[PDB]
Amino acid sequence: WTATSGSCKGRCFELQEVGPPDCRCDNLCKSYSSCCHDFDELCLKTARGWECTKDRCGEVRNEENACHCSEDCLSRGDCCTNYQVVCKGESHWVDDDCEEIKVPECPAGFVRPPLIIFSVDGFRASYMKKGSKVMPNIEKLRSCGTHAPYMRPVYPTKTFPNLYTLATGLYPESHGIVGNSMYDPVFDASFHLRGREKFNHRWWGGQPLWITATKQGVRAGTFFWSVSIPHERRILTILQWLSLPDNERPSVYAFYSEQPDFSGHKYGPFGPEMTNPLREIDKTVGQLMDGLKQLRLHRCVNVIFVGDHGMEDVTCDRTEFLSNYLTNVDDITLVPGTLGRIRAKSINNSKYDPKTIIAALTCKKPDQHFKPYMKQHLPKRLHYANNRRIEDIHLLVDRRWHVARKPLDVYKKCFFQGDHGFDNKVNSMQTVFVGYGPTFKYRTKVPPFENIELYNVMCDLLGLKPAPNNGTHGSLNHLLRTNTFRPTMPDEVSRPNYPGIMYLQSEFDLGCTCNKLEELNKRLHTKGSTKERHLLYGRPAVLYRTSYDILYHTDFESGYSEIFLMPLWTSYTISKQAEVSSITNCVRPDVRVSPGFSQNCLAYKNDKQMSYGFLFPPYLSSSPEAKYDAFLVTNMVPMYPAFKRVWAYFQRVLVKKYASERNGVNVISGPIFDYNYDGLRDTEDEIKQYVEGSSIPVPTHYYSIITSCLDFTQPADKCDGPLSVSSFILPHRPDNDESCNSSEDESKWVEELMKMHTARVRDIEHLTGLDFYRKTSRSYSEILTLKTYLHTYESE
Ligand SMILES: *[C@@H]1O[C@H](CO)[C@@H](O[C@@H]2O[C@H](CO)[C@@H](O[C@@H]3O[C@H](CO[C@H]4O[C@H](CO)[C@@H](O)[C@H](O[C@H]5O[C@H](CO)[C@@H](O)[C@H](O)[C@@H]5O[C@H]5O[C@H](CO)[C@@H](O)[C@H](O)[C@@H]5O)[C@@H]4O)[C@@H](O)[C@H](O[C@H]4O[C@H](CO)[C@@H](O)[C@H](O)[C@@H]4O[C@H]4O[C@H](CO)[C@@H](O)[C@H](O)[C@@H]4O)[C@@H]3O)[C@H](O)[C@H]2NC(C)=O)[C@H](O)[C@H]1NC(C)=O
Ligand SMILES: Cc1cc(COc2n[nH]c3c2CCN(C(=O)c2ccc4[nH]nnc4c2)CC3)c(C(C)(C)C)cc1Cl
Ligand SMILES: [Ca+2]
Ligand SMILES: [Ca+2]
Ligand SMILES: [Cl-]
Ligand SMILES: [K+]
Ligand code: NA
Ligand SMILES: [Zn+2]
Repeated sequence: WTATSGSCKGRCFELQEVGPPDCRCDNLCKSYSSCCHDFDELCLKTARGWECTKDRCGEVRNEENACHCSEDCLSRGDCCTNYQVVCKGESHWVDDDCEEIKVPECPAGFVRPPLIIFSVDGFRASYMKKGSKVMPNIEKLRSCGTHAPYMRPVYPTKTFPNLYTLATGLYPESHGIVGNSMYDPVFDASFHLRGREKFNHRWWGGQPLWITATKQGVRAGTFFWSVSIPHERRILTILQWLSLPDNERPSVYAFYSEQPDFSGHKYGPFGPEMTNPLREIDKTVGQLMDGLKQLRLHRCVNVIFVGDHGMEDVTCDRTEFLSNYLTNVDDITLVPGTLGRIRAKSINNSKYDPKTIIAALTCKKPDQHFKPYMKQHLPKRLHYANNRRIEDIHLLVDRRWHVARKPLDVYKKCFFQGDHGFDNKVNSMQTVFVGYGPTFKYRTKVPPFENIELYNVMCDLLGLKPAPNNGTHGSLNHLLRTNTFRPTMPDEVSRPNYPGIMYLQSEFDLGCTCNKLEELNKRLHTKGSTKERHLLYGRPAVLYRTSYDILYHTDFESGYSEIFLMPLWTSYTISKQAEVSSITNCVRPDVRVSPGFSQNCLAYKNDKQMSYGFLFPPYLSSSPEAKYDAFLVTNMVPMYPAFKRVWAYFQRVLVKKYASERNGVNVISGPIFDYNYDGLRDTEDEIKQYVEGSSIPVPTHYYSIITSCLDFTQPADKCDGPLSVSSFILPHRPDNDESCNSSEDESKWVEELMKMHTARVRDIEHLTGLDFYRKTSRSYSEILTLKTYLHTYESE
C-alpha cells in the first residue's frame, strides 16, 4: 500500500528513506510507487533546461528552475554545471591541461577523497579508440588517469550480473544474480527484468559496496537510478549531495547510464546511430567534471569510469531453434538468447532425461552455433555452476548468435541488431576501465583485468575492509598511487616429508608386468641436485592439512600425496634445446613410497573404462637413465582413454612447441578434484569415483601452469625480470563429445579445446589448495597480478 498526503518540500532526494506514514522523496520512491504527490513538481524540475546562458547570470533565484545561475547557487550547491564557465569566465574542465594530482586537494571537513562510480551500460572496450574524436571528456580521463585497454566482465555478460559483481567482488554463482532472468527452485520464485519479484532482497547475495560502507561508518549515495530521471538530474543530485555538511555527505556515489547499451541493441555496436549516444555520454561526463570543478572537488574526488559489458552484432536471422533438434521440445523450459539454460517444463514428467537432451543437442549440424554442457563441464574459468539458480543444462552460444526454443518465440515477442551475454573472453564483450583522481596513478596504462577485482580496490579507496570476495586483494595495487593493500603470503599448513629409500622392490605387488660415476649422480638427483632447474619458483605451499612427500628426480620434482595416491603437483623445465623422444606398460615401484600409499596396475587392468597417464611426460626425458623415473608408479595418474588423446598431444607436441616459442618453459601439472563444482579443492570424502576396486580417486580435471620469461630473449631457467604465464584446467571426460572434430587427428582439435579451458593460476589455487610462486625475485603484488592473468587467445 501507498500513503501520499505529505510533501517533498526541502526533502528531494533525501538520503535516509522514511517509513509509513510519511510518503517518500528518495530516488527509489518511484520504483515502489510511494512518492509524495509533489515529487515530480519539486524533485524533477526541468524549467529552463540544464545550462546557464549569459542572460541568466546573476538572476534572482527562481526556485522553479531545474538549476540556478544566481549568485547564491554555489553555496546552495545547485548551480547548473556550466555556471562558472558562462558567468564567471572559467574554462570547461576538458579544456584545462592535465596536471598530476599528487595528493587530494579537498575542502576543509573532507575526511577522505570521495569516490564516484560512473557506470556505462554496454560500453564496449573498443569505443575508447573508435569513438575518441567525439568523447573529449572521457578521453581526458583516460589519458590523464589510469586506464586498462579493456576490463573483462563476468559470465554471463549481462547487466545485472555484471553490475552486481562490480558492487560485491563476487562471481554470479556466489552473489546469486546468475542471469537477467532466473528461477529459484527453493523459493519457487522467478526473477524478471520486468516486475516486482526482483525487488525482493533474497535474490541479492553477498555484501554490496554501499552496505560494506554503511557498516563501517562510511555513508553512500544511491546506486540504482530510476530510468525516467534524466541524466542531467542524476548528475545535479550527486553534486547537491557533495555540497552536504560533513556528517551527512556521502563518501561513495554511483551514476548509471543506460547508454550506449540502449542504442547498441537497436543499431548494433558500431551502427552509425551510435555516435550520438557516445557524444551524449561524454557531455554528461563533462557536466560532472565542470560541476566538480565548481565545487573545488575536481582534484579531490576519485572517479571510476566503468562498463558492465560490451556489445556484439546479433540479428533475428542468426537464431538457432531447439525445435530443429528436440522432438520433445514442449517438455522443456528454455531461458533463451545469447546463452541457454534448460530444465524440465514439469518436475512431474518422469520421461524427462537430461542425457537424452544433451545427446540430441551435440554436434548435430556441422555449423551448429551453440554447444550443450552439463554445468559442471563448463570451462572452470566461467565459475558458472555452484548455484541452484543455474540449470544443470547449459548452452554456450557462439558470438553473433541466439538460441530460442521455437521460431514463434522470435517473431511473436528484425528488431534488434546488437546483444551481449556471451562467454566473457569474447572480444566484443570486453568493457572499459578508467580511474582518475588523487589515489589513482597519473598517465598510466595497466594490463587488462577482471571486474571481480574492483570491489577490493573501491574498498581501498574508501578505507574499508572488504567482505569476503573473489578478487585477489593486492593484484590491482599497480593501479594505485597510495592506499595499496599489502598482504602476506598464506602460511603453509602441511610440511612435506622427504623420504629416502625405504622399500624393497619385492614388497610391492603392482601387477604391472615390469658404475660409481653415474651412481653418486643418480643419488644426488634423488636428493635434489637439479631441483633449482625444475622448481624455478619455489615449491608450491600446501594450504590444508595432509600427508605428502617431496620426490626428486633428474628431470622433475613432485609433491606426492599419500592420501590421494598421486602427485598434487609435478614441476619440470623444458629448455628451448630439449629433445622429444619416442616411447611401454612398465610401471615401476618407487622405493621411497610404501606399497600401501601407491597405485597399482591391476586396478587399471580391471577397470575397463579407466586407463592411466603420466604427469611428467616420458617423451621429454633427458637421458635413457632419467626415462626410468618417468615410469615410476608415483608419476602415474588415472586417465580415460578419450582424455589420453588430449594429454598425449599436449605432452608430446605442445610442450616442446611452447618451449620453442617462449625460449624454454617451466610446467607444473597435476590433478584437480571438484565433484561438487564449487571451484574449491575437494576433501577426500567428496570424491564420487575411484578406479575400480581401489582407493585411487579419479580427478575431475587436469591442470598445467606454463611459465617463462616475459623477456623471451632470456631462457625460462635464467630470467632476471617479470614472468609470463598461461594455464589450463582440462576437464577429465570419458569422451570427446565436446570436440565435434575429435574423430580427426589431434592437431585439428586439441589445441582448440585447451584454449576454451584456459585458466588463471588463481583458479588452480582455489581448486587445489596450493599456493604457487612462493620464491621469485618479484614483488608479491606483481605475483598476485601474474596469478590473476588469463591467456584468452582472442586477437588484440
Ligand atoms: C568466491 O568468494 C565467496 C566469498 O568468500 C566464496 O563463497 C563462500 O564460500 C564458502 C564455502 O563454499 C561459504 O562458507 C559457508 O558458509 C555457510 C554460511 O553461509 C551463510 O552465511 C554467509 C555469511 O553472511 C552468507 O554470505 C551466505 O550466503 C550464501 O547463501 C545465500 C542464500 O542461501 C545466498 O543469498 C548468497 O548468495 C550465498 O550463496 C552462495 O554460497 C552458498 C553457500 O553458502 C551456495 O549454496 C550458493 O549456491 C551460492 O554459491 C549464507 O547465507 C556455512 O554454513 C558453511 O559451512 C558448512 O560446511 C562446513 C565445513 O567447513 C561445516 O563446518 C559447517 O558446519 C557447514 O556444514 C553443515 O552444513 C552442510 C550443508 O548444509 C551439511 O551438509 C553438513 O553436514 C553440516 O551440517 C560454510 O562456512 C560461504 O557461504 C560462501 N559465501 C558466499 C557469499 O558465497 C567462494 O567460495 C569464492 N569462490 C571461489 C571459486 O573461490
Ligand atoms: C554502479 C552501479 C550501478 C547500479 C545501478 O544500476 C541501475 N540503475 N538503474 C538501472 C540499473 C541497471 C540496468 N537496468 C536494467 O533493467 C537493464 C539495463 C540494460 C540492459 N541490457 N540488457 N538488459 C538490461 C537491463 C535498470 C536501470 C548497480 C545495481 C547492482 C544497484 C543495479 C550497481 C552498481 Cl556497482
Ligand atoms: Ca548492461
Ligand atoms: Ca569442490
Ligand atoms: Cl539470462
Ligand atoms: K583399464
Ligand atoms: Na567428438
Ligand atoms: Zn543490454
